[PDB]
Amino acid sequence: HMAHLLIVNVASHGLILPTLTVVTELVRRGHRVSYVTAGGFAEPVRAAGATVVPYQSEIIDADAAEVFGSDDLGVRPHLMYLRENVSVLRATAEALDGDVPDLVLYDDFPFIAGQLLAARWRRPAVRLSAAFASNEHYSFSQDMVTLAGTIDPLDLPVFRDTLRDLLAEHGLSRSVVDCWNHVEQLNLVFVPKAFQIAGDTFDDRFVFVGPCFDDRRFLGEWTRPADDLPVVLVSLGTTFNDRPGFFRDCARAFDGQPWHVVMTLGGQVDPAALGDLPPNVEAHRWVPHVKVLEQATVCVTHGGMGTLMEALYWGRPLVVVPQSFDVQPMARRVDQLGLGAVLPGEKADGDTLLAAVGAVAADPALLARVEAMRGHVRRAGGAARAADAVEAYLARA
Ligand SMILES: COC(=O)NC1=C2/C(=C\CSSSC)[C@](O)(C#C/C=C\C#C[C@@H]2O[C@@H]2O[C@H](C)[C@@H](NO)[C@H](O)[C@H]2O)CC1=O
Ligand SMILES: Cc1cn([C@H]2C[C@H](O)[C@@H](COP(=O)(O)OP(=O)(O)O)O2)c(=O)[nH]c1=O
Repeated sequence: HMAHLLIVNVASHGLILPTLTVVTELVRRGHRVSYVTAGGFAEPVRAAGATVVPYQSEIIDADAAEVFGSDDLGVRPHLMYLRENVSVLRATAEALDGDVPDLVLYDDFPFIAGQLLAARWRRPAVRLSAAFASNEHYSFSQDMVTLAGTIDPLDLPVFRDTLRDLLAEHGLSRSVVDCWNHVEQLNLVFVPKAFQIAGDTFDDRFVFVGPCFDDRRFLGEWTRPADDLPVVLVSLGTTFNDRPGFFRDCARAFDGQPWHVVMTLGGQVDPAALGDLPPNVEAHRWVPHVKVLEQATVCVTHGGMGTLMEALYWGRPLVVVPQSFDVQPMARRVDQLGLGAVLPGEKADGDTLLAAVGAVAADPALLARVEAMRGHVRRAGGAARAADAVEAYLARA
């Protein structure tokens, strides 16, 4: 049974955090795990039991708002995406050509490097999805392309040509379009099937294990106040979070109000830049959302899948304030399932947020649906089921 498992991934919070417990459970079962990452993420990855395979990352330093704002076609993001994939591919082949893994597990983002390594080494592969899974019916990629307003990457000759030669030099007998729309034989999705868009269309190639998490001390620590105010998490995530005005207006509206607000900035905005905060309002660069959500009454989030799932794991009603294309599908789905109030873009000013937080906290119908979804999240199976699926896949392969 014992195997050398490689996890191909890139330098991003949302993509890495869900995988940590899974790494640990596998190491516990006596498997060896190599994990591709960069920079500061190396530390938590090792602590989870994995051997780190460093690659030079471009996204880890990038500002997504700026990248997608650079040109009006998205040429810059498209080509950065390829480079990040290529950087990952080269580093991993270098490190592991001599220590070839039995299984290649790759996140959605580096799926090109994922397929290429699996083919180069003649190994089975597993795709990991930290957001919505994609199949022949629903494509999360297309959804994001359309919502982002960029050109279709395959309508970009230079992108298409690069990818083409990349497959060519690697002898992969697969066309660009088929490579791009490749559905792997096994998929681990960190979402409950009930939340997945078009969930019922997903067959046995997909295992919906939902979220799985530790205390995540590496994100700092947190304890609720010694008072009786209901706690409210407020976060714009880690990606499109350069929004001082938003956090300031939030603190202002909640000033003197019957809530305790915990705001997380995600490494972008400086807490000081907010000015003086009401006594019932905290501001941090980082605190574990799981620890706040355990004590929380309401979760205000832009719609990052991690935060949504950590929130629904505790059955907290939602106020989703999407400020960008990458979370529009998550927010749309929460709205569809009636799991919270959605305040898109400009709508999410402080006063509107104050009312929404109050509304969802006291909506009995909404609360029922949130408690039911919590159920689905709990049944998902998390890390243990992921590992079970992996080991069963190994047995077949
Ligand atoms: C998972 O599937 C993909 O990543 N798709 C793609 C994305 C692209 C470049 C990314 S890196 S540039 S640094 C900014 C792409 O250039 C183009 C495009 C249009 C929309 C998109 C998305 C994809 O990026 C996504 O960005 C989001 C902001 C991140 N969420 O917060 C996702 O983690 C990440 O995946 C082409 C592409 O294939
Ligand atoms: C900003 C922030 C994120 N997180 C976690 C929650 C998620 O699991 C993960 C990803 O952030 P998330 O809120 O999902 O935003 P994004 O769209 O940028 O991924 O990071 C914290 O634990 N504390 C924080 O302060």
